[PDB]
Amino acid sequence: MRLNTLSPAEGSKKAGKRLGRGIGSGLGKTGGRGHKGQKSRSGGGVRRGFEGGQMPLYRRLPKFGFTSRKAA
RNA sequence: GGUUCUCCCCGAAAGCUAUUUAGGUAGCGCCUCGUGAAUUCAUCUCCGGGGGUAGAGCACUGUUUCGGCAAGGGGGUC
Ligand SMILES: [Mg+2]
Ligand SMILES: [Mg+2]
Ligand SMILES: [Mg+2]
Ligand SMILES: [Mg+2]
Ligand SMILES: [Mg+2]
Ligand SMILES: [Mg+2]
Repeated sequence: MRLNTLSPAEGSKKAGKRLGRGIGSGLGKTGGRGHKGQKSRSGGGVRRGFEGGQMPLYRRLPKFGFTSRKAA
């Protein structure tokens, strides 16, 4: 038991993805984003619930019920 | 437009549906990793099924040529 002898348990520390650092890594160039499109752009991607322009599920279905206040 | 070290295993898609949508995006289809579950799945042989395509045919719906039998029209007589 010395400060240069302690070791973490196996599996506790995983490394972490580093994108854009060469071919050998497997995440070089595009960095896992594919080619072009909105999802490849910095800060790109659509908001939660967006399904294209199709009326989303949470707006296609009717609202129902009321909150009690006595239940609280 | 560009995205910087190495080796090992697996390995796509360019389709459908929707979209002020059409070089974008979403669910599903196809890839990967993990966990469960049954001869679960595939090939062949035998058995049980439903077809209406190829081909053919001309009863039907249409189309077509020749012959026979011929109403019945057209034209004169009146
Ligand atoms: Mg790759
Ligand atoms: Mg590019
Ligand atoms: Mg493209
Ligand atoms: Mg993309
Ligand atoms: Mg392979
Ligand atoms: Mg035929």
